[PDB]
Amino acid sequence: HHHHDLGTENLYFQSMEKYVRLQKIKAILVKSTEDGRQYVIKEINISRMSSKEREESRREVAVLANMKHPNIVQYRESFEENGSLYIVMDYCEGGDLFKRINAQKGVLFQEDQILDWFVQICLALKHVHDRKILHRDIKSQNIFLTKDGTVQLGDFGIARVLNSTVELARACIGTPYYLSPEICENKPYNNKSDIWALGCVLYELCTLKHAFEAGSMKNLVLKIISGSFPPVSLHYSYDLRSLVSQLFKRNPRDRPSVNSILEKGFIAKRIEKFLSPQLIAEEFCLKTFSKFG
Ligand SMILES: [Cl-]
Ligand SMILES: [Cl-]
Ligand SMILES: [Cl-]
Ligand SMILES: [Cl-]
Repeated sequence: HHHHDLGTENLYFQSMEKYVRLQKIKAILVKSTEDGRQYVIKEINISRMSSKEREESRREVAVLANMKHPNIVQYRESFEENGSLYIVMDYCEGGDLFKRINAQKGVLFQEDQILDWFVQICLALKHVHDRKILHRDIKSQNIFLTKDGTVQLGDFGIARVLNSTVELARACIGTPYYLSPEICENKPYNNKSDIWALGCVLYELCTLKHAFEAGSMKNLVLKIISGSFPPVSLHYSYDLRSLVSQLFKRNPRDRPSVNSILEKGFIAKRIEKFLSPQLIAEEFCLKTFSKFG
């Protein structure tokens, strides 16, 4: 300490467990030196964050760390060292829904299979949205299958608030296919922007393709705003086709809430396959949250 700051590196840990890097997949597949079990670690740089970016990152990790649901990838722990934050998540051995969709090689899924997966995604999102939390990454690449076939929404991507410009930017660089009309017009990100993205995923499960595609980023934006997409096979029920259309309403407030999706009979009847009576009572009836504290 003789300057023109030593001791300002963040050190945080909760356990002695050590992880060996296996492969990049800012995500790394690792193996525990304790018992060889595999996990995914997401590395986030912290040293070059402003004071505000750090307080928000902290608040996001705390939310990640407290999320527990059978259809959300289980957080294990986090640690900080060497100017980075590392978040340790369970590894879903079945891989992501994006690969599962391509594995079909054009063979449409059975409607029962679609809806059994979809209900699980909805249960996950209900849990997140009930707490007034957004999820910036409802995408097939971020929904996974466990070894026993359970669908899990990736925990990474939950957010306490989102900037419409930043999300638009992230999309022009990463994946643009889940952009909602409002984000395309630089209007505020909201819970129904998540519902749009959920719709894109359902559409992918119904058709094996993205709903909105175009030869340029600027024209993809215009096609999303127009709300015009190739219809789902009429082989699927009117209930399912009807839902798809509701999820792609242009005005966010015209899209159904996730509660509203789950109360639809053809979906409601499946919930008991995935939640116990106690969790159903807690999730749907008893535990209430509000934008008032
Ligand atoms: Cl199938
Ligand atoms: Cl995750
Ligand atoms: Cl609206
Ligand atoms: Cl909602």
